[PDB]
Amino acid sequence: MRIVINGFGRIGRLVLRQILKRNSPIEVVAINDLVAGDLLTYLFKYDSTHGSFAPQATFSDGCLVMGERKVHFLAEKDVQKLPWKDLDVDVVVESTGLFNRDDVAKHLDSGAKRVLITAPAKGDVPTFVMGVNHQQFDPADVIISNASCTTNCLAPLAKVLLDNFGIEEGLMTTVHAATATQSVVDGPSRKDWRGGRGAFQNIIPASTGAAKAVGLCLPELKGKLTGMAFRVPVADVSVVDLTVKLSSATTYEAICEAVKHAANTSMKNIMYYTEEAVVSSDFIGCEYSSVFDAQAGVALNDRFFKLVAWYDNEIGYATRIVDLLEYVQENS
Amino acid sequence: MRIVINGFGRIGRLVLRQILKRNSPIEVVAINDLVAGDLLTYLFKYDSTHGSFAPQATFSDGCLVMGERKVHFLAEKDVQKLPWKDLDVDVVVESTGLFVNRDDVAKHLDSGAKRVLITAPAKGDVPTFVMGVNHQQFDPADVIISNASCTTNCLAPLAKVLLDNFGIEEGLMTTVHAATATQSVVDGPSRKDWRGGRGAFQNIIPASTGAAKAVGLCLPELKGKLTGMAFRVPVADVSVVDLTVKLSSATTYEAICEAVKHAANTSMKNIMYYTEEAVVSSDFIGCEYSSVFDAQAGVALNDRFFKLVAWYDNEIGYATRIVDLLEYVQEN
Amino acid sequence: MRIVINGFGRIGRLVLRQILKRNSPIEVVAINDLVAGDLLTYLFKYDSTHGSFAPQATFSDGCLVMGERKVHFLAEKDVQKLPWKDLDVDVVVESTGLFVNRDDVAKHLDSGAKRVLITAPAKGDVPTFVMGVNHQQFDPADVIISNASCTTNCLAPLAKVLLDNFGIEEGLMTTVHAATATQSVVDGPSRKDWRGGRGAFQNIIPASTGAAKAVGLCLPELKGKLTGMAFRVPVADVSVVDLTVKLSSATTYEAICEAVKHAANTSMKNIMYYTEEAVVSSDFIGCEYSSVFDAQAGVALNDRFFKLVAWYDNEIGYATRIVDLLEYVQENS
Amino acid sequence: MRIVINGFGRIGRLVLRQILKRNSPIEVVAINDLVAGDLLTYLFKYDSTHGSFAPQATFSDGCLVMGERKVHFLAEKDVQKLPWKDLDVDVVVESTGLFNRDDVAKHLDSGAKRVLITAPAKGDVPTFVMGVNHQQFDPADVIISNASCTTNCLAPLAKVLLDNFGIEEGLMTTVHAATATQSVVDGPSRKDWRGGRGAFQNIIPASTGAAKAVGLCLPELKGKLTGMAFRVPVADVSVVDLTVKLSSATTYEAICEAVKHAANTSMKNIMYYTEEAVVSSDFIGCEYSSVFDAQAGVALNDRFFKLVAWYDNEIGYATRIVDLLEYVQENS
Ligand SMILES: NC(=O)c1ccc[n+]([C@@H]2O[C@H](COP(=O)([O-])OP(=O)(O)OC[C@H]3O[C@@H](n4cnc5c(N)ncnc54)[C@H](O)[C@@H]3O)[C@@H](O)[C@H]2O)c1
Ligand SMILES: NC(=O)c1ccc[n+]([C@@H]2O[C@H](COP(=O)([O-])OP(=O)(O)OC[C@H]3O[C@@H](n4cnc5c(N)ncnc54)[C@H](O)[C@@H]3O)[C@@H](O)[C@H]2O)c1
Ligand SMILES: NC(=O)c1ccc[n+]([C@@H]2O[C@H](COP(=O)([O-])OP(=O)(O)OC[C@H]3O[C@@H](n4cnc5c(N)ncnc54)[C@H](O)[C@@H]3O)[C@@H](O)[C@H]2O)c1
Ligand SMILES: NC(=O)c1ccc[n+]([C@@H]2O[C@H](COP(=O)([O-])OP(=O)(O)OC[C@H]3O[C@@H](n4cnc5c(N)ncnc54)[C@H](O)[C@@H]3O)[C@@H](O)[C@H]2O)c1
Repeated sequence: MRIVINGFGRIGRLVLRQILKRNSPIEVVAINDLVAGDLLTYLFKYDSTHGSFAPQATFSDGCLVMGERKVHFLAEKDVQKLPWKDLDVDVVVESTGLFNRDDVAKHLDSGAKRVLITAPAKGDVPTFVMGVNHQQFDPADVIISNASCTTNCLAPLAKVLLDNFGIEEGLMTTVHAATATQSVVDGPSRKDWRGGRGAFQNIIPASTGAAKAVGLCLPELKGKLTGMAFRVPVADVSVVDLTVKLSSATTYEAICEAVKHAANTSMKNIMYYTEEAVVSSDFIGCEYSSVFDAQAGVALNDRFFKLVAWYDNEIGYATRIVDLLEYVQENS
Repeated sequence: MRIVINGFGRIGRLVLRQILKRNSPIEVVAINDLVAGDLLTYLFKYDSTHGSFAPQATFSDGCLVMGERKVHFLAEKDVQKLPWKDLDVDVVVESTGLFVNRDDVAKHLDSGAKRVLITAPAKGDVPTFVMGVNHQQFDPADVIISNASCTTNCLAPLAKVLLDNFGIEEGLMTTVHAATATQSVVDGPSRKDWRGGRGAFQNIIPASTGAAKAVGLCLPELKGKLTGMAFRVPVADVSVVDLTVKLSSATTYEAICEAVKHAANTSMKNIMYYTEEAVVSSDFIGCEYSSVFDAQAGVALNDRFFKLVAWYDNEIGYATRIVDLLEYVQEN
Repeated sequence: MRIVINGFGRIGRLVLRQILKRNSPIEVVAINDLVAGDLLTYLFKYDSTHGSFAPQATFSDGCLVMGERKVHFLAEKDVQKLPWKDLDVDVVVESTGLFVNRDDVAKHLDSGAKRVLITAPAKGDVPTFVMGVNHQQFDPADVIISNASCTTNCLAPLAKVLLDNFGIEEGLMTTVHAATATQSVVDGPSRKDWRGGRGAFQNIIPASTGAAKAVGLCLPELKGKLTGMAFRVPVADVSVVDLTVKLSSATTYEAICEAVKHAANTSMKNIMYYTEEAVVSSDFIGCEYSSVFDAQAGVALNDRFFKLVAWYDNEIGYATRIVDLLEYVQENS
Repeated sequence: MRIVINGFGRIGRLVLRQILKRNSPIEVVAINDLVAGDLLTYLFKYDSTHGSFAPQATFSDGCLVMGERKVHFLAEKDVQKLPWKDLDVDVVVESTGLFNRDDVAKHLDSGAKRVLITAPAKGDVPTFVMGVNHQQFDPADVIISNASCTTNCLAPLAKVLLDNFGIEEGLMTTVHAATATQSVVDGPSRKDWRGGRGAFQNIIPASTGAAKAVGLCLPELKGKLTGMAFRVPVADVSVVDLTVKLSSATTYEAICEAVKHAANTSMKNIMYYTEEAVVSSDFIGCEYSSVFDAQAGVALNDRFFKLVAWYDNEIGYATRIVDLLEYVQENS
C-alpha cells in the first residue's frame, strides 16, 4: 500500500517512526511540508520528547534515505498542486491540522484513492477508534478520521463500562499536554482566544468534541456524554478524568476487574491496566490508547465514579494511525 | 490584636503581605521559621510569583523594620520554647505545615498564646471555617480553629450557592492544582505520597484531597454527597475546581450563572466572583477571591447534570481569607 | 506626535501599555495585525507575564476605546495597502518582526508615514540608537531608524561605562535569554534556525546574536572588539548578559561596581540600575531599566579580566526604551 | 568488588542503572537512604527524565531483586550506625550530598575499606576526572572524589586546549539544569539565597568551584580559570560556555580539529565532537563527559574564543562513577 504523509509534524513524523518500528510493508512514497527535506530529516532524527531515531537516516537527492526506504520530499502548501496521481497514492495521511470533508477531498481530486485525517472531521466523514468501531470501515469510505487522541482514550473505557454496567450519564475532563496549536508567549489564536496564552505559564480551558464523538462510535451513548479540557505545561502525555453514573450498582473493585479483563481480551493492545503510582512522564512512548490508573480513581457510591485513564497523545495516537492504515490495507 | 506567624513560607509571608495591604487592627509582633531574619526579610521583599513588596523594609538587630513597626524574628523549631507569654500573643497563625493535630497545635497555648489558627485542614474535629459559608458558626470558646484548604475555600462557596438555589444530590470534584512546597524539583522520595516526589515541572501528578469531603464540615447537608481528587501540574500558582454535580431540581446552565452572579453581588460579596471573560490561570495571580466562576468554561449535559469551573489563587486568595478570619474572630 | 503600531505582539502591545502608563502625549492613531480587534483588545488587557491592564478598555466599532483614545484596528498584511497618508502618521512602530531590510521598511514611507522606528536590528543603511549611549546622534533627516535589540540595549550601556572608565581591549558576550515568539511549544521547523524550532520549554537552545557586534555601531571605538552568542532557556520573560571582558587598564571588581553605581546615579539615570541583592530573573519582570548590573554575581580572574552580569526585561525594558526614543524624536524633530 | 550506595538519589539510582546496563562485575550489596525499600524500588524503576528501567525488579525480602542481584535496603541517616563491617564493604559510593574528609572518614570507622564521594571534597581528598588524571589513583587513596559534573565537562576540553595551544586565562559559565538542592516554590536556602527561589520560574545565578577544580586535576591551570553558573528550568542536561585566551595563535577550525582528533583517540568514550544542530534534550542519556558543539562556538580573534560543550549532568556523571569504580577494581 502506497501512502504519503501530508504535514510532517508531531503526528506525521511519529507515524513514520511507528511504521519503521514494526518494519511495516506500508510503502511511504512521499512526505509534504512547508520546509525542505534537510530540516525535516533533522526533525525526524532528533526529538525533544521521544529521543533520537534512525541514526543512519540521511537527506540525499531530495529524499529521506533509511535502509531500503527512499522517501521523496515535497514542499507544496496547496493540495490542488500535489502530484498524487503521478505517485499512484493509495492513502494520504492528512496531518497538517489545516484540513471539512470539502477541503480534504482536494487530495482525491489531486489523485489519491483515500484520505485518513489524523483529527476529528466535519461533514460525512466516518470516524474510527481501533478496538471500538474500526470494523465498521467500508471500502466506500474514501475519507476517514481516526478521531482525536482524547476520543481514542475515552471510547475504549466507555465501551467496557457500557458492556459491563451500562452508562446513564458521563462528564469528562481531559488534562492535556500543550500542542503545536499553542504559543510560547501570549499571541492570537482566532478560533480559541485562551489557546494563544503562553502555553507554559497557564492552565488553559479548551473545548473538546471527544465525549460527543464517543456517541458516534458507540451510538448507545448518544446524548449521554459531554466534556471539556484543560491544557497544562507538559510537552506530552494527557489524562482523561471520567465522572460517570452507571446503570447498575457495582464497586470500584468490579470496575477495575472489568477493565483488567478487557485489557487481557477484547481490548488487547488498546487498553492497559496499572495499579502503579504513575505520573504523566511514565507514559512517554506508551503505545496504548488508554491506560486505566486503578489507584487514582474514586467512588462516591455504588453508581457514581470518577475514573482516570492516561494516553501518550503523540505516540499512542501515531500507533493507532499505523494500526488503522494496516486495517484499511487488509480490508480495501 | 497581637499575632505571630509560625512558619514564614508561601502562606506565612503572603498573610503578612495581605495584612499590610489593608487597614487592620492586626499587629504582627513576631515571625518564627528555621532560618535567620535577613533571609526571611529577603523572601518577604522578593517573590517569584507575586513580585516585589515593601522596598523600604530592612532586617536590623533580629527584627523586620517597616517605618517604626518592628517584628521580632525567631528561629525555634520547638513550639514549647516559643516566647508567646512574654509577647502577649492573641493568635498564632500556624503555617509550618507540620502541626495540624490538636495535641501538636495546643503547645502554642501552653507557650502562652490565647488562640491558634491552622492554615490547613486539621486532623481531628477542630472547628473548620470558610468565610462566606459557615464563619458565623465561630464561637469565642474555639481556641484552636482551621481555615480549611485553598480547594475547600474555592468549592464550598459554589456548593452553598447550588445547595441554596437547586439542591445537590451528588458531586465529584477534580482540582487541577499549582505545584506547592511539598513537591520536588527532580524525582525524589515522598513517603506518604510516592507520586508527589516525582519532578513537579516534568509531570501531571495525581493526588488525593479531602477538600470535597471537607465541604461536608462547613455545609453539613453535603456530608457524604461529595468527594474528589487532584492533579498537580507545572504552574507555580493558581488552581481550578472542576465540579461534576447532579442537582436536586431541573434547571438550566443560564439559571446557575444567574444564581452565582447574584451571590457574587450579595451574600458572597468579596468571596465569589463571576466572569464571562476568556480567562487562563495567570489572570488570577494576585486575585483575592476564594472562588471565581468561569461561565464560558462550564458545560451542561442535561437539566440536572453539570460540570462547573471555578478558579482560585491558592496562595493570595487563601492568605486573604486567613486575614479575613483573623479580623472576624478576634476581639478588638 | 501621531504613531501607529504595525504588529501588535509582545513588543507592540507593551509599547502601547508603556505609552498609557506615563500618560504620554504621543497619540496612537492605529494598530495593525493579522487578527480582529476584539482578540487584540483581549491580549492587550490580559497578559500572562505583566498582569491585567486597562480594565475599562473596550473594542467598539473597529476601534480600541480607552478614555479619549480611540485607536483604529487594521488587519492588512501588505504594507503597500496601509492608510498612513489618511491617518497623518508621524512614526510607524514596526514590530511585526517581518520587515527589517530598509527596502521592505521604506514601503511604510511610500504608504504616507513620515518616519519608521524598527523594534529590532535593521539591515542596510539604518541608523541604530540605544538610549543613554548614542541617541543624541539622531538627526531629523533619519526617516528609518532602529532601536537595536533588547540584548544590545543591555550590553551597550555597560560597555560605555567600561570604555569611559577603563578602556576595553576585547570582550565575548553570552546572553541567557527568555523564550520568544520565534520559538515553538513542541519541536517544529524554523528554516533559518533549525535549533530555534525545538520545543522552547524542553531545551537550552544555542542561538546566534549580533548584539555584541552591534555595540560597535553605537560605540565605534568598540568596532571589532566584541562578539557573542545566546542560549534560549525555558522562562517566558527576562534575560541576562554575561560579558567576559579584558580591560585596557588594571582595576578591581569593586572599582567596576563603583563606576556602574556612579553611572546609574548620574549619566545612566533611568537606563542602568545597580543592585547588590540576591536577584533572580523573576525579580526583573516589569523592570523598565535597559541594564541592571548584578554586583554579587560577577567574578574577577585578575585586575584586567572580568565576567560581568547584567539583567534586562527583554519585553518591558525594551518597550520603555521605544517610548523614550519616540519622545526624544518628538522633542528633536 | 563489594560496593554500597549511600544516598539513593539522582546520582545513586543512575549509578546503579549504569552498573546494570554494562553487566558490571561490581557487586552492589546494599543501598541506604531515608525511606523504605518499596519507595526506593519505585524510584529506581520509574524515572521522569530517563524513562522506566528494570521492569522485572521487585522489592522482596527487604531487598531490590533484579535477576541474580539482590541488594539489601537500609534506612539509617547516621553514618556511625551503618553496618559496613558486617556487609564486608570494599567501596561506599557517597551520594547523599551531605558529606569534609573528616565527615566522610566515618564510613571507614563504620567498616568500609574505601569511599568514593560523588562530589567535590574539602581536605586531603584526591580528586579524579576520567581521561584527565584518573591514572594518578593509588590503592593507598582510601577516600577519593570524582569532582562535579561541570569539572568532568570542562577538564577534558581544557586538557585538549592545554596540550595543543596552551591557556593564558579562562572564564567559564555553566548553564545548568535544575537539581535537588533547588525548590519548587520560593523558600529558604541559608548558604545559597538565590537557590531557594522557585526553580522553574527563574534563571538563578550560582557560584561553582568547577573552573578552580580543573586546577586540581590539571595543575598547569591553577590560578588561570574561574567561573559561575546560571541554573535554568530544565530537569537535566547542562552546557559549559568557556571564554578562553590561548597562549598561541590558532583558528576556530584548528580547535575543532584538535577536539575531533582527541575524541577519536586519547579522549575516546570521554569527549564527543558534534557539528549537528543540537539542543539540551538531544543529550538526555548521553554517557560522554563533554560533547563539543562545533557550530555553537565563536572566535573574536586568533587567541580569544568562546567554546561550548554539553553534558548530561546525571547520566554522564553516573557513567564516570562506574568507570572510576571499575578502574579502582582493576588497579587495587
Ligand atoms: N499532537 C497531538 O497530540 C495530536 C494528537 C492527535 C491528533 N492530532 C492532530 O494531528 C494534526 C497534526 O497535529 P500536530 O500536533 O502534528 O501538529 P504540528 O503543527 O506538529 O504538525 C503540522 C505540520 O504540518 C505542516 N504544514 C502546515 N501547513 C501545511 C501545508 N499547507 N502543507 C503541508 N504541510 C503543512 C507544518 O509545517 C507542520 O510540520 C492536527 O489535526 C492535530 O489536531 C494531534
Ligand atoms: N501553598 C498553598 O497553596 C497553600 C494553600 C492553603 C494552605 N496551605 C497550607 O499552609 C501551610 C504552609 O504551606 P506553604 O505552602 O506556605 O509551605 P512552605 O513550605 O512554603 O512554608 C512552610 C514554612 O515553615 C517553615 N518551617 C518548617 N518547619 C518549621 C518549624 N518547626 N517551625 C517553624 N517554621 C518551620 C519552613 O522553613 C517554611 O518557610 C501548609 O499546611 C499547607 O498545606 C498552603
Ligand atoms: N520579544 C522580545 O523580547 C523582543 C525584544 C526586543 C525586540 N524584539 C523584536 O520586536 C519584533 C516583534 O517581536 P515580538 O516578540 O513582539 O513578536 P510577536 O510575534 O509577539 O509579535 C509580532 C506580531 O506581528 C503580527 N504580524 C505578523 N505578520 C504581520 C503582518 N504582515 N502585518 C501585521 N502584523 C503582523 C503577529 O500577528 C504578532 O501579533 C521582532 O522584530 C523582535 O525581534 C523582541
Ligand atoms: N544531580 C547532578 O547533576 C549531580 C551531578 C554530579 C554530582 N552530583 C552530586 O551528587 C550528590 C547527590 O546529588 P543528587 O542530585 O543525587 O541529590 P538527591 O537529593 O537526588 O540525592 C540525595 C539522596 O540522599 C538521601 N539522603 C539524604 N540524607 C541522607 C542520609 N543522612 N543518609 C542517607 N541518605 C540520605 C536523600 O533522601 C536522596 O535520595 C551531591 O553531592 C551532588 O552535588 C550531582
